[PDB]
Amino acid sequence: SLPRLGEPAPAFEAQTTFGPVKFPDDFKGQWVVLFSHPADFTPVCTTEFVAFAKNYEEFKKRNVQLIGLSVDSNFSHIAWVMNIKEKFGIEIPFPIIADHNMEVAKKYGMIHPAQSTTFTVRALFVIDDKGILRAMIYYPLTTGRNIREVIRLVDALQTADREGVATPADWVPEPQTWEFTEENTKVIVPPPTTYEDAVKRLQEGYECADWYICKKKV
Amino acid sequence: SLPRLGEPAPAFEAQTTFGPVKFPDDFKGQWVVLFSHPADFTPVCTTEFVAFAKNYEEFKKRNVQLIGLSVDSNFSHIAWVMNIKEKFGIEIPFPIIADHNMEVAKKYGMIHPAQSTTFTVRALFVIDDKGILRAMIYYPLTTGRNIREVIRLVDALQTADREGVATPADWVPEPQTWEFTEENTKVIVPPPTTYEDAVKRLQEGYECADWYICKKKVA
Amino acid sequence: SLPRLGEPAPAFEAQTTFGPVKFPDDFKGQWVVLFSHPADFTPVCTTEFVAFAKNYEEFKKRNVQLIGLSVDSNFSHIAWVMNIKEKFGIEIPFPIIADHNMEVAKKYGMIHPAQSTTFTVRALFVIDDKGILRAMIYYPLTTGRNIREVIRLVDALQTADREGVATPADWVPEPQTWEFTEENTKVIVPPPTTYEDAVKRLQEGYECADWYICKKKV
Amino acid sequence: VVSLPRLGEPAPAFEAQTTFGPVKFPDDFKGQWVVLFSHPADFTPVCTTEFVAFAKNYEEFKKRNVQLIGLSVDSNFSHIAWVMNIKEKFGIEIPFPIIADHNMEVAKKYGMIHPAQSTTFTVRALFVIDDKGILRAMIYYPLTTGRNIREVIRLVDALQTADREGVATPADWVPEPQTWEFTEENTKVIVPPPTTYEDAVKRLQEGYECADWYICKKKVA
Amino acid sequence: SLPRLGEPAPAFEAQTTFGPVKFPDDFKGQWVVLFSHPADFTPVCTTEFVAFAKNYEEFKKRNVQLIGLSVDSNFSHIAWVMNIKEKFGIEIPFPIIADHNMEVAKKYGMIHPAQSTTFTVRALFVIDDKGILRAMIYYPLTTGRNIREVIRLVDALQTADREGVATPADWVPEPQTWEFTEENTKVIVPPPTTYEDAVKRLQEGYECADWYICKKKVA
Amino acid sequence: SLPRLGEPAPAFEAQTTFGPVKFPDDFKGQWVVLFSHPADFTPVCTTEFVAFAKNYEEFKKRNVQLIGLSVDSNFSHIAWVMNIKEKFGIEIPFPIIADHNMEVAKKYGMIHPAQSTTFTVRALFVIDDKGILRAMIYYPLTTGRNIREVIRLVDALQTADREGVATPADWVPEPQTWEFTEENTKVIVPPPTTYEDAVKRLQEGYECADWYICKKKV
Amino acid sequence: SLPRLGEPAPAFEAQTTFGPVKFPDDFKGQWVVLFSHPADFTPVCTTEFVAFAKNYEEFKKRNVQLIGLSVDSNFSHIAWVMNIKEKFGIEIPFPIIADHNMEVAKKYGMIHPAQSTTFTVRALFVIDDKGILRAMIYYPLTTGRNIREVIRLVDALQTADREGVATPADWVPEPQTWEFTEENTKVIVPPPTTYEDAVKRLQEGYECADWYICKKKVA
Amino acid sequence: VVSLPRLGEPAPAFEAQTTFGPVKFPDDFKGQWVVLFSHPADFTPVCTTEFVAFAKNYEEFKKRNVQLIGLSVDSNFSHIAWVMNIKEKFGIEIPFPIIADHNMEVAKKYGMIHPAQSTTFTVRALFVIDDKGILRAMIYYPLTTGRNIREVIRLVDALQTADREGVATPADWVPEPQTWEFTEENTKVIVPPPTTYEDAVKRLQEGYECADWYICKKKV
Amino acid sequence: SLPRLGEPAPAFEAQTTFGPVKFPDDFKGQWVVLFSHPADFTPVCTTEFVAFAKNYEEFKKRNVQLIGLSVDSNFSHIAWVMNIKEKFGIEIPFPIIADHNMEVAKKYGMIHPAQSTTFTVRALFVIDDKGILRAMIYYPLTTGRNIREVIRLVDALQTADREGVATPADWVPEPQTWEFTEENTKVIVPPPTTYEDAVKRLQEGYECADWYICKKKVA
Repeated sequence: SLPRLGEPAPAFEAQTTFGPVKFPDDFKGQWVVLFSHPADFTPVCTTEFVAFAKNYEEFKKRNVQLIGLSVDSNFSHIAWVMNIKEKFGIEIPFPIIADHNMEVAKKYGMIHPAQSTTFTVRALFVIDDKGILRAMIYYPLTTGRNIREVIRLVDALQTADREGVATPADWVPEPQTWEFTEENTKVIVPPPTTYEDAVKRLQEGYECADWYICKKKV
Repeated sequence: SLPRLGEPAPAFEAQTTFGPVKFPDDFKGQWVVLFSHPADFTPVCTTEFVAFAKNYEEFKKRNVQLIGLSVDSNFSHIAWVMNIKEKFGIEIPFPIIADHNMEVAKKYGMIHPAQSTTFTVRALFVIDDKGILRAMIYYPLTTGRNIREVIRLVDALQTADREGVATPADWVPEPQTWEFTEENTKVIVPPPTTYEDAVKRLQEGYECADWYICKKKVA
Repeated sequence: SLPRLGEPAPAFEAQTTFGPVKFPDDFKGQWVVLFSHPADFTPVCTTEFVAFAKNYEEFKKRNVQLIGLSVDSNFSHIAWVMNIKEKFGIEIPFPIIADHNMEVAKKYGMIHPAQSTTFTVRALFVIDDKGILRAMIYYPLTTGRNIREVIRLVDALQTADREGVATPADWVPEPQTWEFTEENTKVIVPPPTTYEDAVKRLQEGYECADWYICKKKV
Repeated sequence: VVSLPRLGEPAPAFEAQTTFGPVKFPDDFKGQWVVLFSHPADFTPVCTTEFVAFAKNYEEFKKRNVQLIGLSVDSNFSHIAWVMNIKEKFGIEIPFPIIADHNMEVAKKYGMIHPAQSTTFTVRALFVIDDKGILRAMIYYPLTTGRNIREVIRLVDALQTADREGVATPADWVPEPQTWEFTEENTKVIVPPPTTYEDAVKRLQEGYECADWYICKKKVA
Repeated sequence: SLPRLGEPAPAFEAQTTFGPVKFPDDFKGQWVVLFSHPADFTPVCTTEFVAFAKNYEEFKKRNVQLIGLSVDSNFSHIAWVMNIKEKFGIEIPFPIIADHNMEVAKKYGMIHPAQSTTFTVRALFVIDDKGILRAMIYYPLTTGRNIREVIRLVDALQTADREGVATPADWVPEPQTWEFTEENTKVIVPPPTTYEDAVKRLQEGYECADWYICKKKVA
Repeated sequence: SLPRLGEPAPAFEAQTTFGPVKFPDDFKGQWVVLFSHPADFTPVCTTEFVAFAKNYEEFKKRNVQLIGLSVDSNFSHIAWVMNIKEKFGIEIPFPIIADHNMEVAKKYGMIHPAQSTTFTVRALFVIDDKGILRAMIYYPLTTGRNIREVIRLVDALQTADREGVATPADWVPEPQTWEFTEENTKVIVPPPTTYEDAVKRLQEGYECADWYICKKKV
Repeated sequence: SLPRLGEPAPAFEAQTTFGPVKFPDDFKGQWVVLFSHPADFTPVCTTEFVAFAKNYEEFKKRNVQLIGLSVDSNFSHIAWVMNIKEKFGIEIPFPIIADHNMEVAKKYGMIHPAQSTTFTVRALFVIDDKGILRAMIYYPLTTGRNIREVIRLVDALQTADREGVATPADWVPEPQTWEFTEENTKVIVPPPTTYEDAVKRLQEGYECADWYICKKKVA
Repeated sequence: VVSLPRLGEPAPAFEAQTTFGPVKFPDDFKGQWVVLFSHPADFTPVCTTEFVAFAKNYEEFKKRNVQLIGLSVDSNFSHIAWVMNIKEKFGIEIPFPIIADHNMEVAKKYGMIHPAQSTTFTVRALFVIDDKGILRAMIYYPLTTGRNIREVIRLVDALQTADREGVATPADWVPEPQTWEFTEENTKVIVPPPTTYEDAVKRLQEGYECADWYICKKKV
Repeated sequence: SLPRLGEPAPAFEAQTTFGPVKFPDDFKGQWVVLFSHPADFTPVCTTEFVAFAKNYEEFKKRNVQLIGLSVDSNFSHIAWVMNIKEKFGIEIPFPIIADHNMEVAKKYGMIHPAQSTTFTVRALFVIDDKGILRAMIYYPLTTGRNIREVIRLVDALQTADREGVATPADWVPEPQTWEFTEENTKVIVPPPTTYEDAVKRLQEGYECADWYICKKKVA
């Protein structure tokens, strides 16, 4: 079903890479960006986690707790975070929910069967300091999210609350430039789904940080 | 429910690290050892996978297809197989089922809620070349299995079928000795459950091949 | 149905060769290996009872109470224990439940109708000192169990509880050797099912301790 | 349940394993009279004395075209072991089949389970069935009390004479004058069998006349 | 249904040749042999009543109350006892229940429709001094009972209770001989069912004490 | 329920002292006087059977088939007829139904529970040559019937049919006198209900033809 | 339904030629002969009423209250009693119930539809001094009753109660003779059913006291 | 129920016994007008005066093609006895049939039973039914109150005139000028009839003008 | 359903040409003649209202309150009374109920659908001083009522109550003659049902007091 804007975010308790969480009660007084990703050790997800990690202080100074979610186990989460540290030198600084039985995913409408009957889509929810769902995004499995738009959305909602205003199309709090570089143009090869293919993938001439994350340009 | 001995093993189609499988149709004419493990990147499971892999030729010459299973995705499975290869020098030579939605696990009674509502226990099923369930074991999350007993069980079942006999307690096909060394006495530290604990775990002085698999001896 | 690992072992009261038992109330503070056998006066079962009996001190020193079970009467049980003492020189030192109406067997999933609608399979259950089911095995009618693996399983479970550890594949508490001899290679002739065949069986040239237990090599 | 089998109607049909192989009852014994009887448990003492008495009278039943067949809830392997035991301890080989009614299905069809007697064992039920498979007469004795084998023979004679001659038979009828002798040996009573292994070991040390742990006799002062 | 061994004998109130009875309450403290017979003025029945009457002291010294039962009226019962006294010189010394509407018969499983939808079979029940049903037999309409086996059964049950023992096959309390004479070989002609046949029956060459009880011998 | 005047008499098949009967198939073309009596070997009943037997030719010349009925067996019936022949010198010339299970009695409303739950009352039914119930009487256990009134009733019903007339109160076909003698004033001692009382009854000084039929005067 | 012998007679309240009655409350301590007749102004009924009236003292000396019943109104009843007095010289000395809506008749099973759906049959009930139904008869519309047998029945019932005895077949309290004369042999012509036929009936040469009561003799 | 019979609809059909034989109603009277009326009880006085008045006017109804027919819950044998009584006591022979409706089946169809009047007798109902079997008019008088026979005749004239000429008739309409005379005899009232035989005997000694025990007259 | 003689007349509250009425409570101690008429401005009805009005004193001296009723409105009632006064010189002296929704008409069985589904028939009810319904008549739409018979009926009912007597056929309290003159022989032309027909009716040569009431004589 459809999570409802302006109502308390669906409550849950779950294991995370930071320990157990009571959501959103454990984050009262903080804004929360809750997002989901289909699967540990898949490539778009890795680029999104790295981008969120690189922007962690941008969220922290906005009183935003980032928290990810997939249907993977907490042990797979830790392994993936370890892998990201090994292959990219970046340590994920925010918790990831282990939603094994899809109980949280279903509360948030994150399972779209034509996309996948087993993985979440790329859902993202902005939740305010009172636990109220404020905004949401549902991107498909193919398509990585825009992390700066998440920051802008948080800025827009916090400004609206603080000042009693609305924000127009394309609003930002101060003049700014979003640079997208040559690196932002590289596309992702869909990851291998067999071990034999994963071994072959590393020999196909792509730019691969690991078997599951290979880039090229279009 | 309890899967029933002497009845066809519950049929299923599943995704695996070797591609899709239609069970047991794809394995007619082969014996099958189907076993489950709670989670990729956990230590008892890793020691079991290495032991099965090292014993892969023992099963192959007995016309046994090994097939593992957990509720993890194939992407976790592949990463885990890569990790074991780097840390232990063995390439897992048998498929692992990605039973994402626990549909196969429930058909086999592999989910025991007091053990885990999300992970399978350490279940193992010996299935004959006709797809019939012949024997089964359910060990808990704490306790690694005895791979040589799985081989003995297969031998006993194959000998019973081939010769029209039964096999007594402690039966083996020829005299033999199962040696357990000092290496087999090391116990496993329960794996870390937070990333912070996983980083600290590697600094605690245990015998660790990776953050999730640290061993020690009892004193 | 499937007994549940980690939950209290299904409770029952039963008659045994040692008198009535209330399970698991009578065994609080002791580990219990409850196992079933299809039928008194059948050969695989006899070899297993002898093996358990020979290892009785191994179980006792581990605070384990052994307890057998079949659907036979207590009078059949006593006759069988008397027969084993006479033919093999060993006195069964542990109780056998007479589960005539299959009430306990069904609570433990011991009846697999394609194996037999009248006899239990070779089920075995490890139960801890608080009555919790810890592990279980289901072997078919053809196939005797591995008694040393039952002891190892007990050791691994007790070490796990005592030390707060897990045990790897093929774990033992100290280096050791399980020797299997030429005697362990003899197979069992399926027992006769008519009195005439039982009389003829003793004249067929096998190695027979009694009409129902004849061995040969393959 | 506990339903009474009906006299004059076909004996309740069943298929079962026996010490002689599988039986389809009563179809396999069509054209023969049948004495179907039950006993609570293999390796119990009154039962042994009854099986010995039936075995000793096997030719009396055979000459009357009577198939004896026993029944208990014990397995066929217990049955064979018990027949082996009787042969060794008494020198008598049981010459008729014993049904293994593992799950009490036959016992319930014949009203043989009386819960105040036992919820697990049959009582001492006995059924005379004619050559057309019709139930003709039946007896239900309790666990304590062995049956009278000569009265079973007399009952068969009386029913066969009734059928052959179109007559009824009076009280105490016999086909020819005869004397049923009961000797001093027939006065010995049975000590209730031990029900634990320890008690069975102790029972053999109590000074009785015991052919085996489960069958000890004495006289009543 | 089948009366249950080891349970209280089914209770009832009825008229008898000795007056009204509340069963088994009126005979508590005595053992009871309750038996049924299909019909007054029929021949096997007469021979059984005479045999029980002759053995009345054997039952009395064992604290046993004999009581018969049929679906005939009490007036038919008294008439039949009078007839037995007139024709045989024997006075029936125990009561006969008048179970006019088959209510008691049904409680004891005495009606077997393939035998008769109107008459009881030859049922007999041994009931102890506590009112518990101990043993029972069901003989068909053709076949008279064995009175000495009833006595032996009582002895065996009383000995079991008194001594805490079981009794073997063919047990007796003391050595003894049961003689069956030439007189015991006479068979019974099925009784006539019409008045004309009853008159003719007396001219057919049998040994008839009355129209309904004719004997002969067979080869 | 009350059998209905003017309607076919309830049909039945029954055993009798003359063999099986099918009512009304066997009696088409004959009038039928069906009557019941509570019990063989009881005194009022005996006096009634003797009176009907003595009047048998009166019924026969009127094309009337007499048929009695009680819930007693045919063996009791025959014994009672034999007894009546010996004590009174008359052979019952009409059949007696053995209505063992009260099925006919209930069809005819012959069971009145306050009188007896096991015996019929003194019911009598006149049935014509077409099987139609024409008249009925129900007397209690105490009170013998009037046999000449039964004959008168038949005459009146047959005259009505033959002549197309009705018959007045006290009608007879020709002048006549019903004599009742000193013998008709003797009353009946209620029969003994125990064997002991029956033996004593024969010693009490009444006018007794047998234990069950003793008379006196008032 | 058939009223039950030995049970209280069905209670009712009704209008009669003597005034209202409550049955059996009004007749406690008296015996009651309740009888019904199909219709006022019909001939058998008239002969029965005259016969009962002539025997009124015989009933009174036996503590018996006679009470008749038909479905006719009290006005028809009174007119009929007037007619009987003029034609036969007897005044009906007992009450007649006006059972307009057949409520009493139905309680007593007096309506037999094949006889009449509107008239009672010739039912008669003897009821004792405690209100208990003791005996009953049902004669058809064609056939007048026997009044002396009603008296004999009352005597037999009262003697049974008084003496604790039964009465045999054909019992009377003292020797006596029931005389039936030439007058008792005349039959009744079925009454006319139209006014025109009633006028013609009086001209047909029968022995007629009135249009509805004409007698003749047979052949 | 009970129902009001409905004006303008077929008169409720029935078959019944009458003093003239069986009738199938209103079927046997098709082509004739019918005056069906009920009376509580044979051998009661108001009813007798009404039957005499109808009998005396029988020719007036006959010439208007009207069949008179009475009805009560009394038996046909009571009916015949009552007509015989009227002939003996008054010299008048009832010339029309009387229905014997013992089981009130017809009475119920016509709403003739009013339990507060009587649960056993009909009231004084009267129904005019035309030659097509259609119910045209009805009146219900109580047990106390005899009917007006000339008003029944006038009602018949009015209905037949309406049908024949296609007109309506005003209040108090008659087909030709006429005079209805009521005499001194018409002023005598009726003593309610005795209901016990003893009272019926005593009634004849009370000094009234009694043609019979049930019909005694006096003046007010 | 038929209103019940001998019971309270169905109660109602209604508007009338004299104001609201509570029926029959407002007439306690008075007799009531309640009558209905199909429709204001129709001819038979007019003749009946004039006849009742002319006889109003006859009713008053008998303690009788006349009250009419139709389904027409009170404004149509008042208009019709005005019309009657203008065309006939008579003032209606009793109330007319306006029973617009037929509620009273249905309580009194005044709606006979084959006569009219919208108008009452010519019903009339005599109700005594206790509100008890005593007598009733139902005449059809074609046929005017007889006003003197209504008075005679009241006299007969009041005399019955006062004297404890019944009144015979054709009873009157004193000798008298009801004269019907030539004027009583004129019949009524059925009234026009369209405005056009009403205009044309006045040109047909009849004796018309108004468009709706035209009289003639018939041969």
